[PDB]
Amino acid sequence: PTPLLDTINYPIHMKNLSVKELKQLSDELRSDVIFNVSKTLGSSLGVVELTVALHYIFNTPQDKILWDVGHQSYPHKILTGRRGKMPTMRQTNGLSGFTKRGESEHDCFGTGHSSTTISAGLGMAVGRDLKGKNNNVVAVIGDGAMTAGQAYEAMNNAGYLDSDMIVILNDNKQVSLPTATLDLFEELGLYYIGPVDGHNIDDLVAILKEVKSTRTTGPVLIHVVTEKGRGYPYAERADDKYHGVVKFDPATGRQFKTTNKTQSYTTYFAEALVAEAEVDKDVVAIHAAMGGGTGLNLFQRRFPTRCFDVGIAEQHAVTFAAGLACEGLKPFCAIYSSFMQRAYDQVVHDVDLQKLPVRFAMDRAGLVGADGPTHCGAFDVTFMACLPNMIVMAPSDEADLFNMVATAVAIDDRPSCFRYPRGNGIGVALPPGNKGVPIEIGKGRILKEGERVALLGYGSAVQSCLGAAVMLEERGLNVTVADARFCKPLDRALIRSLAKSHEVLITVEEGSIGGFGSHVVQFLALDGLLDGKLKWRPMVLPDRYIDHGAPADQLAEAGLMPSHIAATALNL
Amino acid sequence: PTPLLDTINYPIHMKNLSVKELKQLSDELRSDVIFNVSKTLGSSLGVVELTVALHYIFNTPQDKILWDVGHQSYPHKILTGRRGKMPTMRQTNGLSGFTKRGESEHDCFGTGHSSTTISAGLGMAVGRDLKGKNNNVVAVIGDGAMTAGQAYEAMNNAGYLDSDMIVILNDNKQVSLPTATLDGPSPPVGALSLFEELGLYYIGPVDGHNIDDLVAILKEVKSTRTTGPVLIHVVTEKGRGYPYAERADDKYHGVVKFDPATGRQFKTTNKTQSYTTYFAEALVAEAEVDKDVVAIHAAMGGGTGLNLFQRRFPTRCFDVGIAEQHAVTFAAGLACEGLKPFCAIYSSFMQRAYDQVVHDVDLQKLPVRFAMDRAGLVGADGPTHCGAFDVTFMACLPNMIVMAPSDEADLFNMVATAVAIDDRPSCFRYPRGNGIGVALPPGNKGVPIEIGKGRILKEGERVALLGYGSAVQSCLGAAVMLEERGLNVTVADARFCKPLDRALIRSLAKSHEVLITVEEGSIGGFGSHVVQFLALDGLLDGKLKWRPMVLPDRYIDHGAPADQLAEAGLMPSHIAATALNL
Repeated sequence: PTPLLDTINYPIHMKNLSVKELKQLSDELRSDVIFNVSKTLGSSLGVVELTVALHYIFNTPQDKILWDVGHQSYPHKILTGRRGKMPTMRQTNGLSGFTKRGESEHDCFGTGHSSTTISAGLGMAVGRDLKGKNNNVVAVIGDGAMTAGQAYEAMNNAGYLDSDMIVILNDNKQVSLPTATLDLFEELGLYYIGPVDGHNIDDLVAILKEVKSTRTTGPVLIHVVTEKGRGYPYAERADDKYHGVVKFDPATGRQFKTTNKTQSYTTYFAEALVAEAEVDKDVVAIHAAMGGGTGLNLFQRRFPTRCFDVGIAEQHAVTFAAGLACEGLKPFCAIYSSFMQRAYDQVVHDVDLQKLPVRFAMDRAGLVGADGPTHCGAFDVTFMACLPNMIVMAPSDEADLFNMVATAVAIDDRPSCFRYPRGNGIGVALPPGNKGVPIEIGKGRILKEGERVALLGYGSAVQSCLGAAVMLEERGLNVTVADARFCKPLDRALIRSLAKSHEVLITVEEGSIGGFGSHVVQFLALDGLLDGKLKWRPMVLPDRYIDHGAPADQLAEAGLMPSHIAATALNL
Repeated sequence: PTPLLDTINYPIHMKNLSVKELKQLSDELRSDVIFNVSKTLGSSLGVVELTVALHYIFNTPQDKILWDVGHQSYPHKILTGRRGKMPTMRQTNGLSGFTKRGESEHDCFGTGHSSTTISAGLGMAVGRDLKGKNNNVVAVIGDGAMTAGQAYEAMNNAGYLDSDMIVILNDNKQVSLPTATLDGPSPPVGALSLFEELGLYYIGPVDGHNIDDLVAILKEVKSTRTTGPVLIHVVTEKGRGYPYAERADDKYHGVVKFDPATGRQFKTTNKTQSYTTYFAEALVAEAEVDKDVVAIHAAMGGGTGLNLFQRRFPTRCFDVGIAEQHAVTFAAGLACEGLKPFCAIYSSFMQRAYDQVVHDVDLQKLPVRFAMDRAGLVGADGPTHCGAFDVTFMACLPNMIVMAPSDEADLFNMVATAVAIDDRPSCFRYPRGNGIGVALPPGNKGVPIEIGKGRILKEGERVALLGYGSAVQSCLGAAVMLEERGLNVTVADARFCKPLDRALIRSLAKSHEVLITVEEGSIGGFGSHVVQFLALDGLLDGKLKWRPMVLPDRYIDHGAPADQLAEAGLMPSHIAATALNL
């Protein structure tokens, strides 16, 4: 089916094609990408031709092709000797769902988060020039990634430093976020070439040949125009869906309706928020690029006058919420915890200094699994929690999430963060939450009795704690499990009470071991409860970035999953 | 001549003094500056006319005049009732040297970081529109603020949403906006200031000092009759109407004490050997012998000290403009290509690049060094500029080594290790302030240090004061007496916050009745790490009596670092009070 690609293990092999074969090769690549994604598309498909043209033209890994986000670089990987590893792309122990510098020499940059390619490529371009080297730099940034500030300033500087580099604007007219499986410029003083057919491969080859070496005059933006999902009609027709398509039949487009087959924390936040804004005209939702993936599609439909896609500009989303909140709105930045890091300062400075009524509904909090280390949102519990007046929450379920939403909208005290994972609300065997009644902010909830050992933890981590303590449920609840559904402030009182009465605690968070665990320990230290009588066992994400997997795999290896909490509890 | 503007008390009063009265107001402002100097600049002067025009045209605080960074808004504050509080601006318990929403109704936003005004004013514009309100929104943003991504994306979105709102692109010379904690920012290439693709109304460039024209422009754009977002490129000499400031907007950015009559200033403050100078000196020294070394700064070249570095190693110096995100990911790209890029940047501004550190650098463990100036309390630039968070936010980032040199020697050693340690990133956090100038490499300030390994600086086994940088100086100063008291209370240069000296922590932890940690950071940083390490070293009963003596989890208003530190209870006196509490 793919005779060209069968003889392509690398960009050299592609160059052994003729330009004419590249159209054939791209169809093959798209059919490979289709198949790769068929298991459970649009960005990579939309990028095939330019990937092909770039690897036909450019001499990676000598030349540097940087893929903003790297989600569209499936053909790039395929064409860089990772074709047969596409099957395990993003899978645990497999390749990344992005270009990953550690994965491939052809991966110039370790992307996931967007808009970095320009800056990275600028870095490379300068860094080459500094070393007196002379290889190309190419970035491929999506139009979505171009909306980001770091893209734009990077271009400002790229076009200020005037180095060899070829930005490609891959305009399929899609804001496409960072994720690893499931997702002119006049004043920049940059050459601008396009828009062009981002699927006329031979033309992209021709352009790329003729632009990459203009470089003595400085950088070029090659605006190409793609079709997201290109060469998969269904993906072309429904790029938003198909971009992160589930298991689909390449024959029919028909896919597994995971979204509907579940109910996500996105959905819950979305439902809670679309519910909230009905009764609250100050409520305004803001997503950076993620009306879909923070679930706000219905919100955007229902409250279009209160919905703000900033594109992939989390900083924007947050400081725009700061501005909304400054005008006495109740702006809610829907965003992932991984992307909240982009807005970090905007939280700190733009919001929290003035203790603004910015709520943050924080998806993908902790380990996102598949989206790997670029997208593991394990750090918000740390970084948000060091910000004065950033209240931080983690709902155990949609009820708590709503309550949390409902408090933050109602509490103009200061901003509130609500962190909840990529996934769906599991609350069957494990105790979930209330029903939709605003709780006391900062006040945890014991969900299991016990005074020997207390498993302070929240959201995904409380599911783990409760899961760990399941047997303790059945055994007179020796091990308490507290919904430490407030990371900021902590339930200092509950902490104090458990920590003064328990031989030990376990803290658990789907976060790095600088977050909640460190807060609990901080608070205990402040309470002087960190005597040798007291112990505390932080069972969390380690201080190592977490390569793509299942969250369960990663959490298991991190040792916060029920088994590992239980192993801690056996160590206790 | 105070009188005229002295009898002026409200925006209405200012409006009452219009044509052939603006000049008198300017003279009064100059006189006020002189009076402020006698007992006890550059953008504020450069922005007088725009501020005047904006307050003349716009009915703040009903209308919203936002000031990107907020530093240039001295006339704004002056003209919004804080004229007699300019004397106490940036002073402890006084007003912010930036617009601060909690300071004034007229401060529509709380700035000090750059590039926020657009996003903020967009938020205000939307928020108005959503509330069915109809007040003007205007932001004044410098071009230097404009170079930032957050500016640019916000404008991208501003022009996407097409709400009524106004951006006054300030700074024709394109000179970096005057950051209260940064210094000679003039070699910055921040000149984004054009917006066709932003779909924003664009007007100007206009004389940003022709006030009556600014008023005229402002009337005809920032009426409620104007739909959608407008950029008013004004053209504003930084230092305008102060010749010396106009001549040296780099210096008069943030001029020291000076005589209005003569421009003569106390270069003295800057004549101190700063941590900027040490980093700069170390780095300019390092890059001589290291061609992988590339310094990067986000428009802070003066106050990261890199003016000499840019001079000596222009081929390795990268002002990215006010684009810390850019600096860090660009350093990630340099670092990817096997450089040893060093993002010189302030800890407050490093927060901008936070993700870029996390994602762009640390996930690939890139050789991005960070020379984090303004670490901890910067003092008088207050909560918008206190870099007390790096010790927290960086320290949760896998493989982000974090240091704090106790002096230039340690800073060099630190620099010299991170350059050598090109398998990972390293942050070096040192305050706004001064230390000791060491000899160049001829005197071998390239002392080798073991990264991650603290240094006991004072003996003691009763109490151990783990601290670094400003906080070690506090610990050692706390332990001044302890020293004269048979050295009961050790002080450890906890000069590594990541990794900690787990071994030393452990060894002090298990031997001392008590610890103190001390950091010129929030009580989420070093202290939280120590206690996290003690937690994990419950193997060795890290369950000592620990005292985190640090910046509270409260944003700190502009003051002296020492005032703020004292109030934060990390200063020597407070550590000693802690030591008595131990």
